[PDB]
Amino acid sequence: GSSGSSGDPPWAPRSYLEKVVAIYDYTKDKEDELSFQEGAIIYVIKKNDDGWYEGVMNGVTGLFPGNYVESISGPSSG
Repeated sequence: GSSGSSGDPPWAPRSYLEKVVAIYDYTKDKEDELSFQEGAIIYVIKKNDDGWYEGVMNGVTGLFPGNYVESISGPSSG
């Protein structure tokens, strides 16, 4: 529970690791993966060994490659 503005949707997880916003179009192949478009806030919750983190999007969860996304919240100044 951070300190500030608390505006999150019901389909979004109350708790998560960090926040990310898709920058490129990524069409999932199987339900296992996640499909999103350039401009989707994916709440990262898990991060596999390789570039693959698990997050919830529009209620639908799925694994996506940590390449078509860009970190906007974290220790990285950007």
